[PDB]
Amino acid sequence: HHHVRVLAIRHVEIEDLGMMEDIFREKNWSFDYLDTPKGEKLERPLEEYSLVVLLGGYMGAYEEEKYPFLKYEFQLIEEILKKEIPFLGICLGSQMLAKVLGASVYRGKNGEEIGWYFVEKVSDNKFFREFPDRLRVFQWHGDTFDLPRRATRVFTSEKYENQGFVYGKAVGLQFHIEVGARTMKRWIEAYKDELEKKKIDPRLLLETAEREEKVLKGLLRSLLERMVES
Repeated sequence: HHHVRVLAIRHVEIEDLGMMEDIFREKNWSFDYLDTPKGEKLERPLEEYSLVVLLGGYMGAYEEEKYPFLKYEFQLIEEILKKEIPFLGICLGSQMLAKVLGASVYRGKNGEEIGWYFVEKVSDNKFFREFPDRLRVFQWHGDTFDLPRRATRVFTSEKYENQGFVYGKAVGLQFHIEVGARTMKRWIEAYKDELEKKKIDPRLLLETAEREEKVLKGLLRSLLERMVES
């Protein structure tokens, strides 16, 4: 029953642990960011980590030639599955996990999801036992994936059949439950021109983040506790 250290694999500086950082701090969990686009490699063996989180980003899952750091990340995922270390992939992270498990990743044919949307829970999987049947979550994605053969679908949606899945101790979520109001403010500033181009009202994204953040943080805490539980 070791003290928890988390590996946080980050593709975009702004797209960070969000409210997971607050939770890790609350629980005195250690964490290391691994910023692979900066050329960073593991500072410790994978066995020193109790949980690995693979965060989102705009890179495509098949774009290893453009983004050579992804090749290293895919190698880590393979090792993480073999060693059965708890793993949480979010957004791009979920798509990279799906790919490693043999599923195609591709552009969504029902438009991008940028903003606040419902997902529905379609499994009694223990990691998500505290989650409700229908949950408002934050989305920022244009790609989706097929459900890997060995995986259990845990979340679906009206636009995208595959919103979240579990395979062993590895979890993939297309959506964000870690973006609260403080993190949202950073994202809307970072992506202000994209939001303007797409005519998406940042005031409403933030107001919804303020309304949802307490419920989402509580669910995120439950998820994390269950994933690392010994």
